[PDB]
Amino acid sequence: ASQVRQNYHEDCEASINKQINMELYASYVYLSMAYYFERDDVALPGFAKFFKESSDEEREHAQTFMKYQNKRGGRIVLQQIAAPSMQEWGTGLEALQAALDLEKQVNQSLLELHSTASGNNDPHLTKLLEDEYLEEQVDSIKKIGDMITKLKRAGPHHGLGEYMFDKELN
Amino acid sequence: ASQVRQNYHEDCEASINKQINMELYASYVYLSMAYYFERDDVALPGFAKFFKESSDEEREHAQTFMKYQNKRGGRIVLQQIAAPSMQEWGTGLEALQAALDLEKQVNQSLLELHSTASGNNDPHLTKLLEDEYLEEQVDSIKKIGDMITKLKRAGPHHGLGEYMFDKELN
Amino acid sequence: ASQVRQNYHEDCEASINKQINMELYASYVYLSMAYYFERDDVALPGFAKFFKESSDEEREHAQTFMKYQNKRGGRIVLQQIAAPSMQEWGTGLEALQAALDLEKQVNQSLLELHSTASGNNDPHLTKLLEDEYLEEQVDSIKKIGDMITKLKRAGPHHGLGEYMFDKELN
Amino acid sequence: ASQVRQNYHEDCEASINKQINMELYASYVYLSMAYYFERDDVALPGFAKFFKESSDEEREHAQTFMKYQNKRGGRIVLQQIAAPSMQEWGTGLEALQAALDLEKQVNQSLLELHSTASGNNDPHLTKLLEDEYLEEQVDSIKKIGDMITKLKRAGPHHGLGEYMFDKELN
Ligand SMILES: [Fe+3]
Ligand SMILES: [Fe+3]
Ligand SMILES: [Fe+3]
Ligand SMILES: [Fe+3]
Ligand code: NI
Ligand code: NI
Ligand code: NI
Ligand code: NI
Repeated sequence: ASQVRQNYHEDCEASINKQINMELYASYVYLSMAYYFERDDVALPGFAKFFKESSDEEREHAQTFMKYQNKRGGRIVLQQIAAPSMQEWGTGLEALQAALDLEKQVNQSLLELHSTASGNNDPHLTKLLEDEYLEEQVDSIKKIGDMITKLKRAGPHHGLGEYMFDKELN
Repeated sequence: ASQVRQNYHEDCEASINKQINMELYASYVYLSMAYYFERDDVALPGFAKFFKESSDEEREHAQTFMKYQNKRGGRIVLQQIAAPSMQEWGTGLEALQAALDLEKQVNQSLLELHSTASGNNDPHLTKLLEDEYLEEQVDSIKKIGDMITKLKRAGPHHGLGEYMFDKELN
Repeated sequence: ASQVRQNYHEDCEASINKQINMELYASYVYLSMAYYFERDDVALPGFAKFFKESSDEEREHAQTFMKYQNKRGGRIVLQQIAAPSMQEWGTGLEALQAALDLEKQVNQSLLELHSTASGNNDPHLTKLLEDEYLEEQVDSIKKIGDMITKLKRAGPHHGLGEYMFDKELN
Repeated sequence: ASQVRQNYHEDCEASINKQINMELYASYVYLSMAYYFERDDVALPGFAKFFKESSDEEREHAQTFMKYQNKRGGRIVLQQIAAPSMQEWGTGLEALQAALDLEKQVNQSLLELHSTASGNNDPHLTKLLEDEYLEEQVDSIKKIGDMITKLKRAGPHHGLGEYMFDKELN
């Protein structure tokens, strides 16, 4: 085994590899949304910028797990990254609602990761998940929830409301 | 009695203690409104900021009466602060209308304080009430009145008008 | 339920609402002490400044729980804030000893909050309590303990010792 | 009569002339105290500085009434300034207690001036007394009261307490 490995269970190492793929996939989904909103027949530059940032952050999130894997002495195994579930995302509200549910799906995965780490008495992994992932995930879900509510107030259907709300995201 | 006390009637000292509690209560009401508007299903950041500032100011107003009480040689007596009348405040217009009526209720109390001070020939207390409270109260009522009118013009019902008007408060 | 709510148990949401009230109450107690020490017949400006800062911090502590409640999708319920247990606090030592016991009462409540969060497998809430409350609480108790010891050394009874020790707090 | 005089009653003009003399007298008393505390066998430089400032302020207070007299069209009449009641003032506490009672004697005179102005429907004179005299007088009495309390705590009798308290006034 690795000269550095200590108190690092095989199940946590495997779950990290799965979470790496999930972060890469979320990054890919947000990249799809980002350039969907730059289409000449969608033209929502604020939504495009918002999802491009989210795509970059999820790719950073995946790399933090990869660095973590190496730091604990595990071995990174990369799988294929699935095509995004959709290729057209509808209106801003429908993309936000899809993002909201993706984020809660990732949050579920992270809490199950924490349960695995807690069950194998790995306080270093539980600290990583609390400090770097579960905190950011709850804030993202709250931010998206706020945005959904604001967009519903401004007018969620392809109209002046969506046009004005898009400026708030720029 | 206090070595500093002079021309300070027991009725004014008692009315100040009542006004302290009323200011603390108004502060609590505005704190309730402030974090009501930060709910993921309300998401009016401008209203939230407006009421958070008002909550801070009313707590400052209470402390100015407490300093005043001590300066005149009276004794501060603190009572319980009642729960806010409501826990959900509806739309922006309904919160502003509730704030407008709270502010005029506080103004009434202050004018009655002035009548007590004037009836006991306390020009120092009448000067405090005119310079530090009655001036600020009239300006607050005018500001809130302006806002109510502006929000009714922009569209008071959970729509684009309320969304845009909220940006003016940010 | 809230679009953002996830892994947030009803018992934690209710305990947070109770802790909000306790923080508001501690803030009120420290406000009472603060302006007690600005009385013309007490005149301990250092103690007054120390308790005024503590009052501000406890009000900030309550707002962090309110933001937290909203972030997790719970609903803030505000109750009345009880009058402070006393209206006169004696000497500096007696106020510090009262503060010490209030702080350990709040610490007990927070550790029980952590037990509730830990029993419902809420690592996000346990992280909040460890990072933002239990750390600050232990440091506050140590600081107050140091001060009590220093004041007993300098001379705790209404004398030169209390007068000099008060300058250290300014 | 004066080309500028308007709504200025003879009783207010006469009472202002009396208050001018009282301010000049208080200034003289504080000058006596100031150089009493610079005696080689008293040597309280902090008390000396405190009373020298108070002497300067009371002389400024007298000149503000003189400017006021001229502004309203009255005529300044200056009387003799009595010798200070004492020539030796004892300890710091005894000088502060004498100052406290002089300040409340001046405050009484000012409130009676306000009653004269209010009885003759002179809102300009009542504004002067509230804004420039009654406000400063209450703050001075509170400050002196605080100092008396602090000096009694530190030790009012010719000892280390008075020596240390004197440094706070420097
Ligand atoms: Fe992520
Ligand atoms: Fe107010
Ligand atoms: Fe706290
Ligand atoms: Fe004066
Ligand atoms: Ni639609
Ligand atoms: Ni409506
Ligand atoms: Ni004692
Ligand atoms: Ni003596």
